[PDB]
Amino acid sequence: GSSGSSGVVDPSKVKIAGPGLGSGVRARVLQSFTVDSSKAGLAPLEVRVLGPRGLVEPVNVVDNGDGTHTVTYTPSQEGPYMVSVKYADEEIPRSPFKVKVLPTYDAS
Repeated sequence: GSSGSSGVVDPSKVKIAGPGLGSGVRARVLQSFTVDSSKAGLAPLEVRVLGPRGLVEPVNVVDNGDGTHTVTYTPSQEGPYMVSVKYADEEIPRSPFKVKVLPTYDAS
């Protein structure tokens, strides 16, 4: 049951689950995931994508309305990318995120 009166922000309660963060990512492909911060509080969510060499790519942020956030992006190229995420000026315990992008073409 719901009991207690507190309004603190817990950046350690926010998580993310989606294909965009998985290992099955391909370059020049639509990558998106879900950011659950309902247990974190009412704090904002920040995101950042850093290329393998040190490139800077933009990110999308959309509020679901229930208790999550959708972030769409597209890795111009492949390689060891890095998707950092913050919450209320506090780098979540799950960030940064090591996402190794793969070449649209699979060398079988």
